[PDB]
Amino acid sequence: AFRPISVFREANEDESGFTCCAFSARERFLMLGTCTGQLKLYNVFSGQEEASYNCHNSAITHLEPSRDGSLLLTSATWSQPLSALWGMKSVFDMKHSFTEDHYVEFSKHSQDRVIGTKGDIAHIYDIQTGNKLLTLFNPDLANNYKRNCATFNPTDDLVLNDGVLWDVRSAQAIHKFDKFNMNISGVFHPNGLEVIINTEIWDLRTFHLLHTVPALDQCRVVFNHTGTVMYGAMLQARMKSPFGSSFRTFNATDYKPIATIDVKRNIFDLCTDTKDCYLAVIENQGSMDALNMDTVCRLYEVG
Ligand SMILES: Cn1cc(-c2[nH]cc(C(=O)N[C@@H](CC(N)=O)c3ccc(F)c(Cl)c3)c2-c2ccc(Cl)cc2F)cn1
Repeated sequence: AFRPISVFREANEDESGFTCCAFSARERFLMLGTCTGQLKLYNVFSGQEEASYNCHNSAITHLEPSRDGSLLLTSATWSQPLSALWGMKSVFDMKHSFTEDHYVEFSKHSQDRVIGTKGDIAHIYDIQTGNKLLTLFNPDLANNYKRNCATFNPTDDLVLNDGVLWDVRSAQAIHKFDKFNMNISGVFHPNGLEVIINTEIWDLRTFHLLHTVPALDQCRVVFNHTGTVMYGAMLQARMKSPFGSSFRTFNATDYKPIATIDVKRNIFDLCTDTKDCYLAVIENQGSMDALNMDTVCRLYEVG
């Protein structure tokens, strides 16, 4: 049972503009991006704003803090640069930018690289220099997914871009996964053994199709930190809500559905705390069908 614990909004704004979230390295504090390009730090229990920083001149779509608390990735809608890396030690400052990448992620084991996505193209950057180390795109193997998002595997040896598996060291495509949908390009399971591409679950070693999970169709997915639960929310077909009003949970060990939660409001983002005690969900109290952006963050205790 996802038990509500707290609710809060962007303080003292006529219309609340939270768009995305991630827990900080400090217990009790959530980082939220906003539709005017700010980063906010909030106490999730009191609902009070602690700090605000200026990141972009357009809506933040997504953000990701490094596990060590030293760095932050942000992505925006229209800005130049589209994505950026921020230092959060001593002073909040821009370390590097990624001008044309509309989505960025850290590498997973050692967080020394950033992978950015531009359409069906992946770009790998060094955190220290900001230099682009690699561009990954093979015209012969492209799936041309419409909502592609390039990603590292748990040990940072492989990248999945546009449904193509790349060996990062050789910068060579080693396998193209067959196309079953127009949009979703896929993620690695944290177990290191499986690739989840829309409804298809592939074995990474043999490239065999292991399972079909129809309820994952058109979903973005995130796992809890401990890798026991997978959350999926279906994309929707100024910033409109990326998701509909529902999310689904699955057992990460066997892909069996656990719960389907309809929050009856469009969802902008979802995350868990580092101890996987809580779920924070950004939900629009209004609707952009009426051009009303007025989001809240809802905090739930996971059952
Ligand atoms: C205007 N705009 C908003 C987005 C966006 N916002 C949140 C996104 C996003 O992907 N959020 C992740 C979690 C995370 N923070 O990584 C998520 C995963 C499972 C879910 F059930 C839910 Cl509700 C969200 C995303 C998102 C959606 C699609 C893609 Cl391909 C990439 C994204 F980052 C993107 N554009």
